[PDB]
Amino acid sequence: GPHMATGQDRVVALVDMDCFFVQVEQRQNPHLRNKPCAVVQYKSWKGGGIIAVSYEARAFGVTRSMWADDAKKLCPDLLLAQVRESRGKANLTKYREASVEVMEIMSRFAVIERASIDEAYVDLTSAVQERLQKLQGQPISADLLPSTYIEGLPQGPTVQKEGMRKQGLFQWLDSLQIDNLTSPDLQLTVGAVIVEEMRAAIERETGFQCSAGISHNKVLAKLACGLNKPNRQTLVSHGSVPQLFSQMPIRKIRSLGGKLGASVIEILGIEYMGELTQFTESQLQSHFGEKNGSWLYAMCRGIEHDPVKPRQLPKTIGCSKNFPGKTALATREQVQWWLLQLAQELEERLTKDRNDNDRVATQLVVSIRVQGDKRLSSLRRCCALTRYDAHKMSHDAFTVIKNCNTSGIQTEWSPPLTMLFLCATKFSAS
DNA sequence: CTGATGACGT
DNA sequence: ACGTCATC
Ligand SMILES: Nc1nc2c(ncn2[C@H]2C[C@H](O)[C@@H](COP(=O)(O)NP(=O)(O)OP(=O)(O)O)O2)c(=O)[nH]1
Ligand SMILES: [Mg+2]
Ligand SMILES: [Mg+2]
Repeated sequence: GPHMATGQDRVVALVDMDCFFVQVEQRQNPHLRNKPCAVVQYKSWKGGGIIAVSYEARAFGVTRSMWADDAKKLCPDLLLAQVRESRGKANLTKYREASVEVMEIMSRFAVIERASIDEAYVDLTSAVQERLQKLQGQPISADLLPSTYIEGLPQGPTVQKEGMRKQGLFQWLDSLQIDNLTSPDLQLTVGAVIVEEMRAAIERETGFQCSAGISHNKVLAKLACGLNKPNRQTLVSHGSVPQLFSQMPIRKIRSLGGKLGASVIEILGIEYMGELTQFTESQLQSHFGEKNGSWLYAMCRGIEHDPVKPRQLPKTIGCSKNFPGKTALATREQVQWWLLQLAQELEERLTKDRNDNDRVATQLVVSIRVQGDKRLSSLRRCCALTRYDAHKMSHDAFTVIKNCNTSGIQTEWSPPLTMLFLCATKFSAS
């Protein structure tokens, strides 16, 4: 009771851009605004692979990982923007630069951890303490929270979603003001106020909309964010967790969407995150290991300690291209030409990285997939990255993987390559 | 027919 | 160092 930690020590947000690559293209081309729209890579094969979908288009059933030709069957009026292609491959530069615009705005409010091209965690604990003292015991107006949902409310003794959002918010606030909630609840609420301000700054200064989750840790904040997309933010309190997790499929929690989550379901014979509370920490550790068992024991109670890392920039700079089926690379000259294309993009991005960020990569990682191998990576090899030179980098990459070629002929490559990947890593101050 | 990231185990 | 998982 009195000594049991509840994981309510921090206020953490996760801000994620709505259909990000789509918004980037809609900003640039107003003809695409407020329309069923998707972003695709390439065009010749099946119209290209969709990687981002506007909410108007999702209503037609259009999704990520769908071929545009198939999407067009669901949504005949679907508008498409294609990712820039340079040196024969997809080039994501425009989106990476748009990301930087957003991350820089977020960094004005608090320490952020860049978690992907379009989202970042924010530790608002300090900022919340600051705002609380400034407030002097003022109540918090619903007006300060115009886009916030409180997960789990309204409850207890209007048929439109905004009415529901407001009713839940009023119940939450009415309980704060009357002292029926906790200090952590107040801290989350102020966190949500700050997140409203951050999301407003982002939209004013970039044109992009985002959603956000506000809770006590990264996992709950990430889960909260997805609850009311697009263009809304969600507060998940410690108190909301039991009901939230009681029907929450295990795969929905970050990190349990793959093999581990499937083993939890199969071994334990359960379906929902809440059902995990019925196992001792030792039981969970027995099945899933010491680290995972401890994590699961705490997580199913809404508790998680992973810190928001102070990291605004990516740790790695990489590029890759797949060569599936017939297109797989079967000659040495082919392998070298494509390694050069990758190396040149890499050099451009690295040179720019060095000027912007005062650091240099010191390691080059080379990864390939061989034809007939199910694995994402067949082989990974590294060498020193001592110079930002595309020809040297491509030559070095070839040197590290050339032993893989089992073909007898000098000029031929077997088994054929279905993937090439170059990644610059191990950055040092410059 | 995708192109990335970051984390962890050994 | 190298392989694998997770996310999308
Ligand atoms: N190259 C590549 N880019 C991708 C892929 N998947 C996603 N992206 C890119 C395109 C995405 O726009 C972006 C951000 O990823 P999310 O946040 O996961 N999806 P979004 O922001 O689109 O919608 P939502 O409102 O649902 O958050 O990353 C992929 O498989 N390949
Ligand atoms: Mg997003
Ligand atoms: Mg995202």
